[PDB]
Amino acid sequence: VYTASVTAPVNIATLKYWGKRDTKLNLPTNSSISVTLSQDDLRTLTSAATAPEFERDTLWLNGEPHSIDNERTQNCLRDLRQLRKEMESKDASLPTLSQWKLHIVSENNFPTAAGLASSAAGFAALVSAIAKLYQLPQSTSEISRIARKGSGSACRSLFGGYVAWEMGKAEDGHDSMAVQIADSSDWPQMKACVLVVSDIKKDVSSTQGMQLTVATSELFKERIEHVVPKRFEVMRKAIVEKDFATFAKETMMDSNSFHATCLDSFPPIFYMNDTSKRIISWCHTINQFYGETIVAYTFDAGPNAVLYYLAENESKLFAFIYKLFGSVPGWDKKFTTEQLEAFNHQFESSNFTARELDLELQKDVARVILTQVGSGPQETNESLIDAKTGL
Amino acid sequence: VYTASVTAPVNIATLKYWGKRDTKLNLPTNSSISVTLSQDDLRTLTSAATAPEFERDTLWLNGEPHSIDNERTQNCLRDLRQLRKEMESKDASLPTLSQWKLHIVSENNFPTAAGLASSAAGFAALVSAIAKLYQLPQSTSEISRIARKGSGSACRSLFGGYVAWEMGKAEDGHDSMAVQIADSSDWPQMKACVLVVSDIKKDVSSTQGMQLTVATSELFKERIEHVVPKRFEVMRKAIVEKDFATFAKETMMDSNSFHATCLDSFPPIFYMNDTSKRIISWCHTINQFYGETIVAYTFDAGPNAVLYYLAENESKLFAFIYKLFGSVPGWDKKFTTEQLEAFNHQFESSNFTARELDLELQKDVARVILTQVGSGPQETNESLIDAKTGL
Repeated sequence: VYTASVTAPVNIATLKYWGKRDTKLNLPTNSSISVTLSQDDLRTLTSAATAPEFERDTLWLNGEPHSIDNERTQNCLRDLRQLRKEMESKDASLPTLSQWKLHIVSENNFPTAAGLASSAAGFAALVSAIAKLYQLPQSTSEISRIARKGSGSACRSLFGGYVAWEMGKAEDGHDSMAVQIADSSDWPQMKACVLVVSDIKKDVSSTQGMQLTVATSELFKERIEHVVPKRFEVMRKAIVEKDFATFAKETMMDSNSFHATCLDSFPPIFYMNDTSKRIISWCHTINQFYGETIVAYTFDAGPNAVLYYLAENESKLFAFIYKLFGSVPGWDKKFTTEQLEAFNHQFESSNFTARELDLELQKDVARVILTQVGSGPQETNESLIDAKTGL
Repeated sequence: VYTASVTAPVNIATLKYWGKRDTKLNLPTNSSISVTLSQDDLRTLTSAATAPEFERDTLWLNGEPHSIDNERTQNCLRDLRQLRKEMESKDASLPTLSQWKLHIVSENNFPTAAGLASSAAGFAALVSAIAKLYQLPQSTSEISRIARKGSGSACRSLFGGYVAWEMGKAEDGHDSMAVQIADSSDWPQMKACVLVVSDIKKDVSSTQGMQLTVATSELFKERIEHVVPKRFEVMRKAIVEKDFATFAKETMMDSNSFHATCLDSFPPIFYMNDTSKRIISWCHTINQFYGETIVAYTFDAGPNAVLYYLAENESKLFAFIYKLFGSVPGWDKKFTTEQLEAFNHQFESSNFTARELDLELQKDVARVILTQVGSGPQETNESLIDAKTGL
């Protein structure tokens, strides 16, 4: 009974992936860049086990088989098994892992309401657990291609730090893979604050939504042909140079560009709501107050706001943010009562007069998720499977 | 004491004017198309008087002079006076109207909260009253150029029915003028329903807003170069052919395109709110229910919704609209208690199950303005000036 467990992180895109040019190979219309979030805060734990003939690939909450609990993945698994076969077919001293069925047990701690690509994360973790179990030799980038075909943006979750999903120029997509722009150590100070907005209406899924934008948004043409390719270079540069001002401006403009193409689809696609829009308003108010860009917002396919900032400006940012959402839960995790009061005091003792605090905004915000840039998939000794049987 | 009075209408654009390529001559980045609304419902009444030396161009609520109660207009007035001079300089039998100062009295009945280009309307009426007073010979289209320099889209208010503002290819803008695509008689059945949404926040003015979009929206480039020129032809065609389905789809898509470029500006510009978005949602719900396009929404620089529909489908549309906003004022003007009940009954007796009525939507809607396509500037015997003195 061979086993392997891993923890994988979620990532929030700053240069958005939205639209596929090939739905079979999961090839995108443009490249995307994302920031990997710490697994000390958010993570998926996936244990994979395989042994002499217990049978037929299974999942577990204690039950369910493998086919449509995906079903596009069995193909990716066979891809992995084939790579493992390539191996043993070069050494009879190695077990026939590739011929045995898999036992998979996964779980995460992602707060329900939050967005967080739970599927992308799940697929990356699954692909990592398996790549470990089979002790595959190929690079993470080559392996990411399998995560891509499996569930697209999951490919970016195989790296820590700042990750790019290069769109690729080939029809077979051997060059559409994830590549690391810089690891978390090349820019440790990046922090993130997720504001979970009470999504009081059901939004269009990313899957259907993006296909509708590809098929109907005329402005979308300009986004993939001119806007993204250009922003990709500017953002990658901003990152290698640790230039927050540029990183932030490009991140806010691309969030708005993505939603703009949503609005330009037909029927129009709305993800942000009046709360989302008020949060954006305050961000600009906050940067204007300090005379410099200390915060950057970005929105995915929903109303939740992700605010990126540098650790050094945390107190300057939270003087507003905590004053605006001091009642929402999620703060007492990273801050003590005293630290939080320090925030209140900094606001109270500031010469801020530009606008009045909105005490209502807080009622449409359910949670605050504080975290920061982090590393990639991490093998662990923790496990959800009995090394003896297979839980 | 020579006098002349006119009534001019407002118009709602279906192909949006947003962005100037020349701020001095008021030349646009793209052409625009609008539908002129009946003056039996909405109108501006402007009386112009001029006589032997009473002095210095004035306005009146009983007071104010002329310069910055505009001030870009004195230049347009001199343009008119010059054309009038061209005249008399060909006949000494004609009075020296062009040398005497003007007395202007204007007023309208546009409900406060509603959007309705109150300035565009006002300038068109002023330009008409004056063109009448001077009994100018030039075509309405040539005269519209003066309305354009005066206040841009005001040029489209000089025609009734379906009006185009051709962008022009000349730097002096002698070809950037208003042209009628079809008069109200070429398609009498077009009706409009304005839903005044409680604008509970102050929005960016059209002036500043569009300059910000021109200067910062990258998707805006695709809108003026490819999107509008193409939609202009398709919409003009739809109109000459009385093709509502195409007219409606193009009108909804261009409303969304315009706002999409607003969202793509930086900082982002938000005009529509969650109410605007819910109204749009119901429109699609309503067209889907009937299997055909019976309603088209469009939004200007604010959250108010303009719903275009054909008279023949009024009962089919209002079965929903009146059921959704039966408490809002504005209905008892065009409908009797019985007619309104007929609407309720049609909904109640329909097999509509797709969604549940939203009884909350109504609280964010302040008024309903019912009207229809109408004619252009109309000279009248009504007047706000004493033909003897000059009120």
